[PDB]
Amino acid sequence: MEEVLKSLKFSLFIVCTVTLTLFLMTILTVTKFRGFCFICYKTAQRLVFK
Repeated sequence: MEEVLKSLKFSLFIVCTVTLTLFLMTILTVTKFRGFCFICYKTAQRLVFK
């Protein structure tokens, strides 16, 4: 954690660039969500083992 704390100094600039990444990674999840919506409970059911 110590290192990272100091890395923020330079990493700061990266943020501005990572900004777009958030939106990009979002569009990819938006689609997958369509199927994940089912697998979520579909898999949880067996996981609970009623």
